[PDB]
Amino acid sequence: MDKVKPNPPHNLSVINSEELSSILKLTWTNPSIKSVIILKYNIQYRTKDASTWSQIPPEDTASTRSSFTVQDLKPFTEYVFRIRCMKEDGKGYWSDWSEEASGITYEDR
Repeated sequence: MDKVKPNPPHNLSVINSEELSSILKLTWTNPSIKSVIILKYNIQYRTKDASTWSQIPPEDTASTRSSFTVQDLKPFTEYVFRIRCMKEDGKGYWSDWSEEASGITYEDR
């Protein structure tokens, strides 16, 4: 009745590794697909107060991931992530965004 799209890489969480005020582990749940077919992901990051978005390029996230330990984040400040997935090639008629996930890099002191 509508379109064709490889379903959101949903359940996007920013779970922090206890003490690590430099790192958030961004975890998500791939469409449904199992132990084959390469999925390519656009994970864009930035600070809570930024106008436009930065990037985690589809390199790590160029073959079906479901998790990524994001490193080099400013302490105590909220860094926010936005992801969607396409199936192998460039033909990918995008799945409507997984969601926004917003993570605070604990405290420096």
